[PDB]
Amino acid sequence: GSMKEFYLTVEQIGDSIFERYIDSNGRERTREVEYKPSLFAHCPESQATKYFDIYGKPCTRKLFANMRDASQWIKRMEDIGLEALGMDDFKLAYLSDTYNYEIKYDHTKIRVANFDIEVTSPDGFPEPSQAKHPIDAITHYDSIDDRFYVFDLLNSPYGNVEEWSIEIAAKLQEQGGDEVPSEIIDKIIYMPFDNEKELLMEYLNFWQQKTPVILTGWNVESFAIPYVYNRIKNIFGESTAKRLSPHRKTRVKVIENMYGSREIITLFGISVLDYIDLYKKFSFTNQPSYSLDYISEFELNVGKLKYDGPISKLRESNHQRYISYNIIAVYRVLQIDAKRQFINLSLDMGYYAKIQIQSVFSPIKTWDAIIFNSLKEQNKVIPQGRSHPVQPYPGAFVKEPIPNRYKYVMSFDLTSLYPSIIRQVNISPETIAGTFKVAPLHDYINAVAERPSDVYSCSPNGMMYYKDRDGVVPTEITKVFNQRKEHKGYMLAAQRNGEIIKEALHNPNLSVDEPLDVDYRFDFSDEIKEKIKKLSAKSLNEMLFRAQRTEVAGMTAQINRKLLINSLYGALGNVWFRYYDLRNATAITTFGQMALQWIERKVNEYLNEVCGTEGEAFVLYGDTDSIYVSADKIIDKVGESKFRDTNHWVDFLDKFARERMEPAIDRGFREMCEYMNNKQHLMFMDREAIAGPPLGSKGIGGFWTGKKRYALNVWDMEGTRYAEPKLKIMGLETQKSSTPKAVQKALKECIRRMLQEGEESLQEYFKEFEKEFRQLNYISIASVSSANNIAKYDVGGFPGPKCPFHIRGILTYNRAIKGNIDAPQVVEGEKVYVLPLREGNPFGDKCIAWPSGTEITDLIKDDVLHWMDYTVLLEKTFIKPLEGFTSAAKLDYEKKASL
Amino acid sequence: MKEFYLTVEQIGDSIFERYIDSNGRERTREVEYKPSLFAHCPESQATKYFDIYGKPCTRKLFANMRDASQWIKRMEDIGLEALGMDDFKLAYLSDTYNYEIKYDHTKIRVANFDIEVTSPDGFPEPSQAKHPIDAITHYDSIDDRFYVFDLLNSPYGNVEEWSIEIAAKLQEQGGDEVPSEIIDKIIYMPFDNEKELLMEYLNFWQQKTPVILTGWNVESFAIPYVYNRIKNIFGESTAKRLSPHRKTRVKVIENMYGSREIITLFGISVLDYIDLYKKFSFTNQPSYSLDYISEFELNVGKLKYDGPISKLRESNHQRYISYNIIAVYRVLQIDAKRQFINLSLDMGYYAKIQIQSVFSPIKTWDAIIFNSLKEQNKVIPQGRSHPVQPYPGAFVKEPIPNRYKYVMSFDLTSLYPSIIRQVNISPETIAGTFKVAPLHDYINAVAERPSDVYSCSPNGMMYYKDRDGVVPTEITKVFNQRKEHKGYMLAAQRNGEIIKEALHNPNLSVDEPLDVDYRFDFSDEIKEKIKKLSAKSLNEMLFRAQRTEVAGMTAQINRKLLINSLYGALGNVWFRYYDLRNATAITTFGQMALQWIERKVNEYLNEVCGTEGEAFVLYGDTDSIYVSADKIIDKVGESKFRDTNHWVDFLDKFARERMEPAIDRGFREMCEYMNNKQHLMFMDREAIAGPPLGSKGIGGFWTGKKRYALNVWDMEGTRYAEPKLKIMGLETQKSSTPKAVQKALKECIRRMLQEGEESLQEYFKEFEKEFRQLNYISIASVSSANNIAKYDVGGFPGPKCPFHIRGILTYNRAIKGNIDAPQVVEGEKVYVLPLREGNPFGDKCIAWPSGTEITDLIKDDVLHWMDYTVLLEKTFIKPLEGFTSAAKLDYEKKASLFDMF
DNA sequence: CAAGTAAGCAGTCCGCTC
DNA sequence: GAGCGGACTGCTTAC
DNA sequence: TCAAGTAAGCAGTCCGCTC
DNA sequence: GAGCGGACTGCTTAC
Ligand SMILES: O=c1ccn([C@H]2C[C@H](O)[C@@H](COP(=O)(O)NP(=O)(O)OP(=O)(O)O)O2)c(=O)[nH]1
Ligand SMILES: Nc1nc2c(ncn2[C@@H]2O[C@H](COP(=O)(O)O)[C@@H](O)[C@H]2O)c(=O)[nH]1
Ligand SMILES: Nc1nc2c(ncn2[C@@H]2O[C@H](COP(=O)(O)O)[C@@H](O)[C@H]2O)c(=O)[nH]1
Ligand SMILES: [Ca+2]
Ligand SMILES: [Ca+2]
Ligand SMILES: [Mg+2]
Repeated sequence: GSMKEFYLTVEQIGDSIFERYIDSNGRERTREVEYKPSLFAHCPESQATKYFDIYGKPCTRKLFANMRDASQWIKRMEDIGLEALGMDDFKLAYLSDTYNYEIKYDHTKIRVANFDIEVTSPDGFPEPSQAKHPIDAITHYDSIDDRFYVFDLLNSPYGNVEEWSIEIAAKLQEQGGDEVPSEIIDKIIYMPFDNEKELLMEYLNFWQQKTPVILTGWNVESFAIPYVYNRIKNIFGESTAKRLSPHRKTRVKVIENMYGSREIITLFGISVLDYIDLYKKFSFTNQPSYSLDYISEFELNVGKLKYDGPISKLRESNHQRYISYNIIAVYRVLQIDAKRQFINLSLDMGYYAKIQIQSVFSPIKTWDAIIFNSLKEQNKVIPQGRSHPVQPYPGAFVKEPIPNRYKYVMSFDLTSLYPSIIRQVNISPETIAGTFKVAPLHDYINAVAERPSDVYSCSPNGMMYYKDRDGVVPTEITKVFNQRKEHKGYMLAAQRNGEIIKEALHNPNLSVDEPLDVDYRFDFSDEIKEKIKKLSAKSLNEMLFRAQRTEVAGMTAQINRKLLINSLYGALGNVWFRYYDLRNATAITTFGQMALQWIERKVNEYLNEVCGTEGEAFVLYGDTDSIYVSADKIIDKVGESKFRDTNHWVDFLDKFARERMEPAIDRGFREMCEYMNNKQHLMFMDREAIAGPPLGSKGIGGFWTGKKRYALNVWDMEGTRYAEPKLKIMGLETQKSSTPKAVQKALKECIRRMLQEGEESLQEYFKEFEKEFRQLNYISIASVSSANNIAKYDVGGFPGPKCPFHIRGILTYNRAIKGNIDAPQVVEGEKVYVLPLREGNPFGDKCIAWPSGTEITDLIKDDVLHWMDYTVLLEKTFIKPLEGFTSAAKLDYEKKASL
Repeated sequence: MKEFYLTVEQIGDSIFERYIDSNGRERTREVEYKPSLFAHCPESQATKYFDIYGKPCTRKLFANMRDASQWIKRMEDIGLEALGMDDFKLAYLSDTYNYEIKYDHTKIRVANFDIEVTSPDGFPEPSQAKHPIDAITHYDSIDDRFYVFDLLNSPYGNVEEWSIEIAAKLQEQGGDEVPSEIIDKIIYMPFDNEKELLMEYLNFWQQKTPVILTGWNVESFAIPYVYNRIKNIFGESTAKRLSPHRKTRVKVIENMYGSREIITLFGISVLDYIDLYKKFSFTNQPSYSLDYISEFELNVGKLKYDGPISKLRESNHQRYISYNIIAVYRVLQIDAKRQFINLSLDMGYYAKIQIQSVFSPIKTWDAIIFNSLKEQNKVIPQGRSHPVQPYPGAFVKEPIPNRYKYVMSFDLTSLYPSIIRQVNISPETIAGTFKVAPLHDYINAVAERPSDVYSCSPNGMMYYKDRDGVVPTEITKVFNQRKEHKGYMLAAQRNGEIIKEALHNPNLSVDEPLDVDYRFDFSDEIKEKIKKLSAKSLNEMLFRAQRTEVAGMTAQINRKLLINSLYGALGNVWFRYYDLRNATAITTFGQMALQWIERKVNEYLNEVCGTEGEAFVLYGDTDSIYVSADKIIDKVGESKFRDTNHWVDFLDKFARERMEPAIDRGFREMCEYMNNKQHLMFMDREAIAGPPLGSKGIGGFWTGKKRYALNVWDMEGTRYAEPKLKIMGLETQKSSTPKAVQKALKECIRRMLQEGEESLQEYFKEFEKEFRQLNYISIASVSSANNIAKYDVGGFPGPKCPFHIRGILTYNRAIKGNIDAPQVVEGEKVYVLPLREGNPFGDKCIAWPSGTEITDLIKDDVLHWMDYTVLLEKTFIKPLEGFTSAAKLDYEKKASLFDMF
């Protein structure tokens, strides 16, 4: 045929590679291949051939008859103390050999399955490890069929019920409907069942015919998959359960972390990407709850499906709603992926690197595969992975700021610093050239230490690198970095475009039209800008949605390519990385420290010079690769009173940054490259934030409380001129998932008023929030914490020594729900709401905690509401942080007592 | 006399010390000890103080100890080394006791107590102490009395008083059989209520406050249970009266699998005898129950009783209390034998540490070295951080599995301490590095000479010869002190046979014991004056003779443990003097030395026997070579010998006169090659092994590394009346192997080595026939039980569940809902039995706590559904197949008609 | 489960000042 | 006795 | 298993492979 | 289904 072939899944099972793939005729195929791998040994110079290790030292290829021999050869070589070289993960070698080209994949041919089960349980949480309760609903969406297959148990030990009606389902809540979105109604294939055996046999047969390649859902890896597997195992036997693998192989793998161990089913020939796990790695959020209800609301702004009574009883109560719920749960994940596009990101990284798609969770595995593939094309031979001891190594510099208001601020930030350092210095395992005598870092920062080398590219940690060779790490990181730049470009264009539409919405023309057909990844032409100011509110609001969805797509693509390249840096400091080397890891961080503090000096020198001052500190702060510059003296040299409005002084500072500061900064960094004799100048420092108060207001513009704790009123970020000023808040309690939701909102308004409006406005809102606090929903004002090691501090159900406050809260909960089976149980390693309790409370302790994202069981709710300590809660979560902000910013959130 | 500390603690800025004063009276003092640490100087300010690298240091006296510790952090942040003893109570001890401490154990209050706690609802967790203490027995070393506290009334029993006369009687005369030697040492005290009992004991504790506190599980059970039980009634401050500094604290003991809690009683030294036993016994026991260790050590039986322990006090309060008393006595009997308390006192006072710190070689050795360096106005380096990582260890030759008829073994003397001294290894004696040939090239002496200037190890490390290392120096002094104190012990032995040959017909007179030193051979003056003494005054002179002997032994055992301890510390990141390159210099030097002298011995024997490239060295491990003597015996004829002693004499003569000089020459060449500071690779002949002359015995066999058996006639010049089996590694040696299978396999080996294949085949039949009639405990396997919970999946085995843990889960299901049923303890050991298919327990094995009978609830069913066939095959036949395969014989003449069925 | 370090605040324990 | 600060754990950010 | 070290054996589980 | 051996965990030696 005329289609390029690409793998779907791959496994090693003994001496066979089992591959699912799409063939030249674009059909799904499977094949068992007795892969003949090759490894490599350091040979003498005379025996030379086309194969050299990364240091250029020659190797002979050793072809093996099968894979189990190769692995044995490695163990034997490890006894002799001789290095066994090459790709020891044979299915990477196979993927590499079979697909010796850039893979173009067609996602319309990749079966992506999306499923959720319901298990009615009278006696608490149905543990998937023993699946002792009937499965009474499955919904399974298939991306090739674009259908929702619904499987519905009518008869179970916990009730006989009637068929679900798609007719009822479609309707609105009011006329007994379930509000199943109408755009999936014609995509639902319903199948009822008299017994569970029939339901399960039907789903397995169905699974044989529509075998997922990508399997996803919410908590599918930890609940649904193990629960279905063991439910089928317990009824029919193990052999029948293993039909969930198209190669009939499963492992009951033990996943370990620092607080215990859990069980997961590996289905060989399937790629499980649990969406909860994609969300945690790729979303760059930290959420107080990871329930689908909660993530659905945050991402889609779509509310919970309400239901009366406990989940354990919904089926008897309203099976019609039970089944609709199951169906929408599946849809929710598809909605979330449409927005975030984590499946597309996964496929993209998994095919770029030639790895199993689930290996996108592991940057070590992704990069091992990329660097392997890269070295193999040059007939070069990767090192044996070695054992190394974990030990600390130093990281970034963070300047101690003077706690203060800062009125006018411009920030600058190095482009992809650590990847840029890797490229600039030529930092690679095989580019190490030697070392030099290390002066103190201060001496390099101030340029009074002797030039390290006239021959080699240097870091100030004393490492020297060849300028005449290209390192594999520089080469391969450059490629991913360029992708990241391309996608960031699209993101910022989408961002700029959004503000134009936002601006056009202020004066919406009352007309009837349609959205304009544009690509949001590129700055609107003057022409399109003209046609936008003649649109209706309806048409503009649809275009704003399309822009923001384009920005989110850019954000996912760019920030996760940045994670991958930053994770190659990190991989250098991870003992399990093939190319682990603390000299190279600390070459990067130590260079970074010099670069930041070097450019701090250079910017101070330059601004003293423009402002006719001496030894003034203009750089008030920086962290890792950022500087924050006080612009007060720049504004004052013009005279604040000559500016027409805010956008006038913003324009001026924008021009000053670009035309005066950027050239000075590049001069500074070119001199630093020369001092270190680096391969390429790549220390590029873009203007980010222009921040200050609205002109003529008593806003303070910004404050720092200390390291990693500040707020700026931002008018322009990285060339995006905002319709309305945006708060950039880093580190403060507004940004922390542990801070109660209502208090996040309260503190942010406190900050907005401080920066924008000033002390009197702040003092006005403080009084306001104090008044409405005790009438706020109890969940909205509860603290959140992760609960680790509940058992370490559980001493016959009471706090042991050094018991953390949130753990105390959980022990208090556990005591109060003892011998109530249907009470919701706190899960080790998950998150809890926390409330303090007034002295004299019935729970016998000073706080209580319950599972985050839930109402507290009705058994105890009323007593909790009655004994909530509102005074301590307000003091701890609101007033204490606010006192931190206001002491920093040198104003008051209240006037003290006056008779 | 001279003043010695009892206990010491840092509480903030106050050292609290209990001590004996010059009058011999127990005292306390709080002290605001002003510590001193040290910093690096430029030459200008140099004074008497130098760090171990020589470089000069300023003393920095602090007002309190907390600013010294803060200064440390200040200095750390700065990246400046802060020299000297960070453990301030050691510096104090050093300052306060600047002389060899002479201690008097009759002035040290050693208490050991045991409590009983009647409980219906299973094990009474000490962390909650939710049941009445209904018995305590508390022996005091100074009073020589057992104080019995006996609760007469409780929620579980209103019972009568305990009769010391019914106690004394024999178990036939309705008695408890309480030893007669203690009956007149018991101070009984019944109580009508527990608060009364508890208050008195707390007040009795207040007079007679333990310095050394011991017992069996006192640390993990008895102490916390007494503490918390008193807290929970009388409140915290009252419970803190168990510290004589009213300062107590709850400690978090963390291991690889979870954590427990103990009560640190500040101002008491707790040496739980279970923990002393584990550390100092160098056994591995299938159980560490008092009852099991008592049986093993003393041969004293099992304190017996009917029904559960929860219903003993009610059923037979009279036996209950006797049990409680005899429990405490058992531990005294055990310490009478092993003397671990006295050894502990000796080492602590030697090192000038808390006595409880003898548990730690790192602490003990840090203190010893600090005190010596202080004396030379030198300054210990700061504790530094090092990444936990492996380093290479001993060499072990791969043996050819075979019978080996005639074997002679040679062992290097204290190898690792000797390499440290030989190569002068210390952090401050590191001088540089060299190009490293493969180890084989150093073994074969074809590698080029590392250095002409520095003492070398072949891991590439080079050391100054022109100075003595801190570590070498210190080890040499403890070596020298061992010799010192064994001399003293033997001189006091020889002096004690004099006095006991002057007691023959003692001059009936009125004299007084001579004021003599017993650590030296009596001058002929004293020998004369000793005969003209009375019986009284001789017998006192012999009591002092023998206490000089016991003290000499205690001290030299002490020194030996320290010598063998030190290498361990050197390999541990938390050791001040830890260096990785130093660790692997020690061990790689050891590898060379063994394989060097293997080459040398092979070369010499080939020359002596007129052969070439014959392998004489069949095996070696770390510090040992085993030499095949067959060809040596064949020079003279096997037939030419009169008896076994003749050829043993012959090999003893040949080793000492021929092989040892050849070995000394070998090791001398090696010393020059590595340019070492002194030659200390000394290799004594150890075993001579073979069959009885004219027998069909095979003499010995190897199955592999760390698995062999020798019939030994002579060890280090001691000629045995009867041959002794030296068995290493084999299942006879392993605590996991059933007691009865240990004995059977040993008799199998004995017959193989001494008698031959047919004798083996005769015994095999006999043990097979008797196996099914043996007691179930005697044929049960033993295993430690770690991570039970990990593999427990709703009461059933999880993935990769180990066999013994499957056994524990079977037991748990079987005793579920029986609260009075004995529970398996996480980290403790279990008996394991396989079960025949279709058994009611629902699995293929069961496990229960070791050193116990399995609970009567299930005992009958286990006995019925025991799989004897699987048991015999796994524990006995499979290992025997290993031995006989290696030795190239068979435990059966042929396969049975049944096996060919 | 899945690359890295720097560093903030909440809370416990405990000894010190007040 | 109350309040504080240092040494610590636990959690959660910023980069 | 609070409290020195590494080398290396066997029992048993999982699993592929061969009979 | 049983047996073997390799890759692993668990345990217990030797020194
Ligand atoms: O998760 C992270 C974030 C940052 N870092 C390090 C390396 C990286 O270069 C730097 C991040 O600084 P920024 O957050 O400003 N991002 P970066 O400079 O990489 O890229 P850019 O500024 O172009 O977005 O800190 C990590 O190692 N891991
Ligand atoms: N060049 C190279 N080939 C490797 C390495 N590890 C495994 N191989 C395998 O060795 C073979 C190389 O043969 P070639 O591609 O030159 O015909 C392929 O099967 C490839 O997967 C490695 O590190 N370098
Ligand atoms: N010599 C020495 N004394 C130390 C060291 N660490 C702490 N010290 C203490 O410093 C003081 C020195 O007093 P000196 O021995 O000079 O009379 C003593 O109290 C001693 O305990 C050390 O490393 N060397
Ligand atoms: Ca940056
Ligand atoms: Ca047959
Ligand atoms: Mg027989």
